[PDB]
Amino acid sequence: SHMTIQKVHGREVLDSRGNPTVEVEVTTEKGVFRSAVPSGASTGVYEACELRDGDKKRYVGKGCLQAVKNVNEVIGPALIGRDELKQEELDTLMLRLDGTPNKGKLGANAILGCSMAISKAAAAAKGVPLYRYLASLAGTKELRLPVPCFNVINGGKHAGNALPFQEFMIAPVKATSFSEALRMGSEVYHSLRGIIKKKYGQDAVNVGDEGGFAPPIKDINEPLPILMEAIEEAGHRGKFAICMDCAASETYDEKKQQYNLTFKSPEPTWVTAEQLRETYCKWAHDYPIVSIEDPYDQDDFAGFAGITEALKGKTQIVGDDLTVTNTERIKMAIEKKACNSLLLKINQIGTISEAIASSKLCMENGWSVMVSHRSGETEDTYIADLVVALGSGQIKTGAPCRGERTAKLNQLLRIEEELGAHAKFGFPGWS
Amino acid sequence: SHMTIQKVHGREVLDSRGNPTVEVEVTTEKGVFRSAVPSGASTGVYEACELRDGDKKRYVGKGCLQAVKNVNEVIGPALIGRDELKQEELDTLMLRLDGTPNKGKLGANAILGCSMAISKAAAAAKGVPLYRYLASLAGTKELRLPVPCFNVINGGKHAGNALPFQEFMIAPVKATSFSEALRMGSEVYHSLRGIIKKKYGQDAVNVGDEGGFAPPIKDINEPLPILMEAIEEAGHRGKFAICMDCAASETYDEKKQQYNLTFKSPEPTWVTAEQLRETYCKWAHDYPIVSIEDPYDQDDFAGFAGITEALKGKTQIVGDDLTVTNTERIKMAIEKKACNSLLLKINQIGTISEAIASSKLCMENGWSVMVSHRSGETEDTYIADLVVALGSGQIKTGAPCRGERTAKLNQLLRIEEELGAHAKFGFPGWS
Ligand SMILES: [Zn+2]
Ligand SMILES: [Zn+2]
Ligand SMILES: [Zn+2]
Ligand SMILES: [Zn+2]
Repeated sequence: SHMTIQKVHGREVLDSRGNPTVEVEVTTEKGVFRSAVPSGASTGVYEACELRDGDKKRYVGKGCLQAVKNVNEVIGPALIGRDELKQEELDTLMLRLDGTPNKGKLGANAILGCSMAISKAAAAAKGVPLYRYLASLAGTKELRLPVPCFNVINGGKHAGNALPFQEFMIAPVKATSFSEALRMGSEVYHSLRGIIKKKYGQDAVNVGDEGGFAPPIKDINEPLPILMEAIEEAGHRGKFAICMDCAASETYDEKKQQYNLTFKSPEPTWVTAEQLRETYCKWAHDYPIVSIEDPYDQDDFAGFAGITEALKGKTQIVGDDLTVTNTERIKMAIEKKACNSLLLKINQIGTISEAIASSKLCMENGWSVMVSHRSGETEDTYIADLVVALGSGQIKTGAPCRGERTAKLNQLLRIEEELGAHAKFGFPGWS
Repeated sequence: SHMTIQKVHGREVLDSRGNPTVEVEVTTEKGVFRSAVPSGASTGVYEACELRDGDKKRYVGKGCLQAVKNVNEVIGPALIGRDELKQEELDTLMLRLDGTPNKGKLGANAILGCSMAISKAAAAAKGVPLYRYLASLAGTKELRLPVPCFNVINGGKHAGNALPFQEFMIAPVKATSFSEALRMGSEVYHSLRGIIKKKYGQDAVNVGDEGGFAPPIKDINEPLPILMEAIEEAGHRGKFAICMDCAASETYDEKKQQYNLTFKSPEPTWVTAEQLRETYCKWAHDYPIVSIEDPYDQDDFAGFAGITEALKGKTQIVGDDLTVTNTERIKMAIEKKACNSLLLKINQIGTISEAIASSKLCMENGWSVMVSHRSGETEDTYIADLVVALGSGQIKTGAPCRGERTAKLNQLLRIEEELGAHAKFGFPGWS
């Protein structure tokens, strides 16, 4: 009877780039449950509304005071006295309280932290860790520790360099435990620093938004041999796969219908999609490239489809800006066989219930699901419990560097330890 | 009666550079209390022992399995059934269990996380937040939110550049609240990115270990005008002071008795201490330089003393590698008037009780105390509660960038909010 939501409180906190974001605390008799909202830099146009203040006098327009106010004065008062166990009911209340398709009234950033923190309070009421609670909500038959995909050379909007494509990842697919995966990842990362420093010098080993090295590289092919060399030097030959996120929307010009591979440089380098596919097929034959995210513009369903079929069985194609963790956009991707993997970003959609529905839809149609961070992260570790709960076997959450990335990896170590040596690890299709 | 320590468990986790460190959980009836140990790169020779495995097959010798084992098999079993409220008694037990001056048997890294987590479990038993509990332990008369000293241009061992000196900091000394201080810090940080990128180009805006920019700067004077320009452009002229950490030990050659200002470069640049003092006095007259940490080698008590007196009243001189948070080394610094400020690093000494004794000794003799992170940090936020509890008014915990830095700043926002608008902010001598 006294087992309901007692208090809801939002505040403005800083993310890992130093920009304001929203954090929410749900207080019950079982404690104070705290969830912070991440923020993207390379954001799809179809993402749910991230609500900013636009006051040029605070954080040059990036304050989240309005979203915080919406938590404190609108959403909070509606949740007091409510049964936190009713995830779908409460998520649906919050959708209706908003009343708009994109969460543009209240903000996906106001709503999401409430959604998240409600589920923490509920897990606690059930007497189970978050990952167990969410796996019941998602109807997951089998927990697993995922293979981490470590963005170790950073480009695009996440890094100070000419490099046009955003993410060059290494994934220890042949590890047999999360423990071993994390150590192998870290070990290759440390070898990679020496390789980059020798090749490009001292000034090349500083880090991007996601903890990856940001070398002075322009050419999109150039990182790949450096990744293989790092893998080998660490003692891990044969044990790794490569994952790519091109984030190609960031380079696309809609009026020219072409991709600028030097958009962060003075002169432009225009490239057709048919010249992009030549490059991708060449990646996939040359390297253990098991995943390619956003190989095309977020509305190029045809390019997406073409490359999903030409690489079927070798290389999964991941919708991120394409799908934006949204069942409507997913349904279009399914219909056109545009891709075969979902990048799941809770803040692309804005409720836990919706993000879970997105995962179930995609896995029912045979896709994989890679739970993801945003490039602007916090100390929050929700996505660690979330990927385990969904049983998907794939997470990208950064290089093994920078606390807003390592916090997630460490939370995965804790979950691992709780589940014991019988706990499943990895993505079966890559193992 | 059932109010004792129930379980103690250590594990290996990753720090913000991706290196292993120790984390400890103390379980009581009131919950699971978790504390992780930080790690330095520019470590004084007088620091308590950080115990590593030296197995070149795991993390090229950097594993903390032995320290974790010492927690799990030696320290843990001794704490079960003990009253967590007895901080000094338990800290002293752990010192005796070690039995060596430097904590070289068990490891300062094994001991410290136990110390920390015991105090969290105790705060919980007392029914008060950590900062309140620690302020009672320290006998603090007045809580305060500190002015943060944001290391925004990174050099030395924390960055990929020629820059020999380690830390160039900005401190919003004229803010009237922690909220405003953090926002001003972030705002100047964002202006600074544009200034560096325009001057040095795109490749210059990637970040060092502590979230500061790592531009291609060699000259130790060159960051200072760039800091002033950033302060001004953000709208904050007159509101900031500069804090320096030279970490000069890292450049010192004992055999030559000189400082190499190009030790990360092919050719050496040898400089006398009398040429270093010329530079410091010039800094202090030219800029609002309110703090200079480790201006000399960790054993140059004479250089330290000379510059403490020549800059008395303008610029505090901070012992870090000099003092290593150790009452023995502090007593020598007091005797020679070597410095007038302590950089307090809990893991330089290895118990909470000792770190507190160090703070009280220094403040009783009239010094300031700047609570500090290490360059290898975690998601742990202990030092946020610690600086508030000690009432010292000064913290350095990184640029407002990278989650292992922003986690501390955000925890300071939470404490601020708990204490209300009557809560004291800042270092009175700088306000
Ligand atoms: Zn993106
Ligand atoms: Zn993406
Ligand atoms: Zn140091
Ligand atoms: Zn220092």
